Amino acid sequence: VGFFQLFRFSSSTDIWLMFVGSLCAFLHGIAQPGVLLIFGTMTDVFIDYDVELQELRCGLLNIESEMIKFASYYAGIAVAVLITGYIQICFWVIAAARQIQKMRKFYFRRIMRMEIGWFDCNSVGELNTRFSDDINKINDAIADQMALFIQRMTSTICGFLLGFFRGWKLTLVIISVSPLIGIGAATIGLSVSKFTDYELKAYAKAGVVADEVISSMRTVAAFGGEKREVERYEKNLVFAQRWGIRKGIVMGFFTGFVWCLIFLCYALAFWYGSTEYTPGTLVQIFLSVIVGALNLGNASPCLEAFATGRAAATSIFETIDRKPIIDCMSEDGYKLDRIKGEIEFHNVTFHYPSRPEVKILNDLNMVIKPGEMTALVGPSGAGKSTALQLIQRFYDPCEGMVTVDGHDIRSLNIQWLRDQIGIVEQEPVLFSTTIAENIRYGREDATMEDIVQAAKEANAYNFIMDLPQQFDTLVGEGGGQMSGGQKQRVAIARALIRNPKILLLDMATSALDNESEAMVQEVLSKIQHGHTIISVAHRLSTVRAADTIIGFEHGTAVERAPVRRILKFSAPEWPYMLVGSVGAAVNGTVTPLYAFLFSQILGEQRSQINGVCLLFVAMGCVSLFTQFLQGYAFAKSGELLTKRLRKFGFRAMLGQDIAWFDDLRNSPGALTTRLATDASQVQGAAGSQIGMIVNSFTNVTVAMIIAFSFSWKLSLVILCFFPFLALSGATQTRMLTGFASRDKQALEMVGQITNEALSNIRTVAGIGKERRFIEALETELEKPFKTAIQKANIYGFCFAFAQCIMFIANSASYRYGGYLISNEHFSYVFRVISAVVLSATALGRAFSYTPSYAKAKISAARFFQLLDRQPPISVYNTAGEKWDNFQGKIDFVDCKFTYPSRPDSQVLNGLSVSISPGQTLAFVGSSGCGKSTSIQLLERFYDPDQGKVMIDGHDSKKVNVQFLRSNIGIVSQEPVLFACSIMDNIKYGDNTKEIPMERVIAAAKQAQLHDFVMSLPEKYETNVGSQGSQLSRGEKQRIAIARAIVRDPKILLLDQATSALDTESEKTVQVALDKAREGRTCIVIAHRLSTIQNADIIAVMAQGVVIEKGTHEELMAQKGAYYKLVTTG
Ligand SMILES: Nc1ncnc2c1ncn2[C@@H]1O[C@H](COP(=O)(O)OP(=O)(O)OP(=O)(O)O)[C@@H](O)[C@H]1O
Ligand SMILES: Nc1ncnc2c1ncn2[C@@H]1O[C@H](COP(=O)(O)OP(=O)(O)OP(=O)(O)O)[C@@H](O)[C@H]1O
Ligand SMILES: [Mg+2]
Ligand SMILES: [Mg+2]
Repeated sequence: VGFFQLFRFSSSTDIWLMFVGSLCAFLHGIAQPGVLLIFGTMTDVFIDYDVELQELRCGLLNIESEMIKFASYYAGIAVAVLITGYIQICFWVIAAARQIQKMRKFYFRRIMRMEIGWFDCNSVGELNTRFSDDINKINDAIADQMALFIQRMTSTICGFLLGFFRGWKLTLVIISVSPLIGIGAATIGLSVSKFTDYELKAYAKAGVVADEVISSMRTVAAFGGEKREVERYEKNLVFAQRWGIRKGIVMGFFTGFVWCLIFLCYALAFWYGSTEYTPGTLVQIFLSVIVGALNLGNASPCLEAFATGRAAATSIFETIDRKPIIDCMSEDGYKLDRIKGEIEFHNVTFHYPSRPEVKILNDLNMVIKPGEMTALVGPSGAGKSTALQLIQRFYDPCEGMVTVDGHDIRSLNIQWLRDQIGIVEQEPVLFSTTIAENIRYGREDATMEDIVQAAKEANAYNFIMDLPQQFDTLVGEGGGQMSGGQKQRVAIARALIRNPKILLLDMATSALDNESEAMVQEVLSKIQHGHTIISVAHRLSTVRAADTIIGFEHGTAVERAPVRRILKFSAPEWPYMLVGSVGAAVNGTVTPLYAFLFSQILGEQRSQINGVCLLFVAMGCVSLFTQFLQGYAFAKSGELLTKRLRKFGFRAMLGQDIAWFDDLRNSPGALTTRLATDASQVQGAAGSQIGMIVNSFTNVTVAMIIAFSFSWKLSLVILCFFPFLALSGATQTRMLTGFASRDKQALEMVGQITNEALSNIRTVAGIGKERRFIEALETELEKPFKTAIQKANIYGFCFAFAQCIMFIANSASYRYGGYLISNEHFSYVFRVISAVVLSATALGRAFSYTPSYAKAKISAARFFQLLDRQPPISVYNTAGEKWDNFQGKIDFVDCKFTYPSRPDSQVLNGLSVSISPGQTLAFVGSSGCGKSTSIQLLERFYDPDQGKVMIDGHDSKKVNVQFLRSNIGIVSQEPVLFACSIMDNIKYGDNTKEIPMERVIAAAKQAQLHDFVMSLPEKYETNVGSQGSQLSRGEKQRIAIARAIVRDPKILLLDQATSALDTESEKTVQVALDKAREGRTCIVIAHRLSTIQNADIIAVMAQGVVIEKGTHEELMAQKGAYYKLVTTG
């Protein structure tokens, strides 16, 4: 993008701030040539004073009056430089902050406004990484590097034109060589922009990997994939590291080339242009050479910033200006009144944008009557959810048209249309907030009476009146801190609160027991009179009350100490730090050495020109290598340090226990932005900042050494001032840390909000609350704005104070030197001491690196607190009992457990069941009785408070976690997947070693998956999408079963393994699962009692304790709770 398109979000006030700050930066830049002029005048008057002393009109001119005059001039320029520096830094920072805030708001608005298929083709980790890092880089490009670049540019141009205005026919060569510098700068800018593009692509890939791995923590722990994920992260880390070192190399070459050219150019100029000049003119010429070279060399980080900003803004602008095909927030359309509910299909044909080669809907024709219940039935993959989504205008038909009461869906207002549809998805998804808030997302004006009535109708009221925080308990993120049936009932309430006209049910009772199913069916039967209900069913029991049934057959419808820690951590990069330190030490020493040698050389017949030219060429020659060395070494050290930080952080994050991830302050959004941003913040201080610091320190040290080498009374007076500089630096660091302390909480919260919004676009679109999430993001973003406007003042004032106290020190030195001259050859001593102290004037800019220092401090502190934690269940711990012959005998003895997130609610009350090896147990009961909790305890995701579980006579709390986990096969209530092929998803079962193709094929065959995957254009290579969301839920359950089976585990865990695949007209998957459970210990929990018919032992669990136990015949004969559960349906 164009460099001046980065300001496309500016308003009039922003333009005013930029103009005023730029004027102040121009004055600050021209401050230094005034210093050159006064030094030249002082030299002239010094020689004019000592000529008459050499002699002995004359006697009329003294020294003290002019010395006080010079001191007053240095006081005036110091006041001016303080004012101008403060204004420039402050104003540029405000302008940048306002622009960045506006662009972030616009980016999120445009992303939310997009259509569903675009989200199918784009990963949420990509967008999160962009929103976190690329806009930050854009901000870094235009914040204050812009002002510093302007100041250095005006200082260099004025140092050049000093020779033109004062002096003549000596600056003929800078005009000759400037275009070469221009082309060099342009080419290096293009190169580093390309390298930046590659670097951000690599970091975006790494961000996607981290997001998926962190959001799939239970699965990645169950199947032991930590090593695979750390390697997967490290690959992208290595790629980005290579691009970063290339950037450092090219930049270091640019800086060294600039220095060497400049010095070589002026050496040749002094060689030939000599063929009149007072010594003061020579003095100011030599020092103008240095000011030009130094500021030109120091401008390079600004060029880095601008090119990185353009490269980063490319993709952000491309996303921001895209026009979506289907706009959920557009006004255009029609809003009819008095809808009846008749919806028809007309020869509809559809293919997903992700798989365009598959015809999923093929010439469909169905009619849905008003005020009736119509049930859709068919096998898995028959395109029922596709029609369900096409009704909502999630997509558009390729051919054909679906009408609502005789009107094309495309011709109606999308907001009004979607505000009349009540949807329950196959897997209800809740947002991390209270229960009443989650239910109220259906209708914002819903009162507490409305919420409680919706909960009562949804058969959810009792289980939330049995909670400690009734209606105010946090459901957790994604509703994870909830049971499946409870989550489903909350979703039913959220759907029914709106009182919709088109009520839509996608397996509305999948995770419900028969009693709650009966209650919900009674409510639906009461409601059925008015609204038109469309529900997909797999069982005839719910079909009993449906008026018409439509069958789907493959797309056709037929009716009926952080600093010390960092220093120790960065030990491996010691040689690069050593070489960079040596190079920057030489670079610091060369300047005062030049001042001394030049001042010596001046005080013109023989060999003086040869000496001058030889010195110039030697300095250019040395400076090229040393500047290159400094830049390259420090860039390499920073890159390696950040790579190691990211790798170790991801490893430590993966090594934590499941209760740590259940913390409400440990969300994947927060952890992802933490991992993405802490390393970058540390980089911003561990890069070339250290090289600049050591360069400046070596400069000041050498300058003071050779100042004290001549007269100690003036050098002491000069050294008297530096405590003020140290105090200013410390104060800035203190306030910066104070602000960053809460800046990081604000950043984590905005990251959590944006990830929760992006990851569940389908749910947010279904309920239609697009505005609420954008408003919440803006509200959470408004918090750091005040902090930013407050830190701008601190930064500007500290920078200005340092630069001002330097000139104060110079004026005081002039006054005291005048006193020493008048009171007590001292003119020569003062000349050389002033020369070196002026050559040592620009080293005090140690406040450019300070604003990043506090960020690095806080980030490193938090990183080490995360790194040094000891989990209660350490999966990286190699200590624990192991026995060679495993048998899979499991028994609970008086197991009790309470969730750490809900300490006032005990879930398990003395669980005690036993299983002999080779037997299966069926856990039956109501929803939320702790059935999945026992499985979590078995998988050592948690540990019982009192009581214990024994595996083959070994207490579970002393057996190795990896060893135990290798012997278990688990399927979850809501299985999850990774965004890769079906093949790799199956291969994930055994992560220790590769498994042959034959085993995968066999597992797929026994999982009833081979035919469907054979039907795909890519057989076993098709991408499944993020979380495996680009498949119907039946095939997700089937791939989960295949992945569990492929391990051949001694313990097999089945949690509602037939929830989605429920077509019971054929006895095939039942035989498949029976053969799977053959010959091994299995625990199978299922709310449908026909599939657990043949279990050896059936345990009925109520309120965390087992109340019945036996086989099917004894439990049936006892007429207990099992008889009522069976006979109720
Ligand atoms: N986003 C997507 N990208 C590609 N293919 C998809 C996507 N969503 C669904 N499909 C495919 O569409 C077909 C039917 O999906 P759909 O979810 O409508 O089936 P279904 O009859 O509702 O199944 P189930 O009974 O398992 O819920 C399947 O082949 C599935 O893989
Ligand atoms: N991570 C969690 N943190 C806190 N409470 C939880 C958590 N997971 C579940 N619960 C609660 O513990 C109780 C039992 O949960 P569990 O998931 O074990 O039930 P379940 O018997 O398997 O139910 P269902 O048949 O609905 O799946 C419920 O009240 C549920 O809301
Ligand atoms: Mg479905
Ligand atoms: Mg469960």
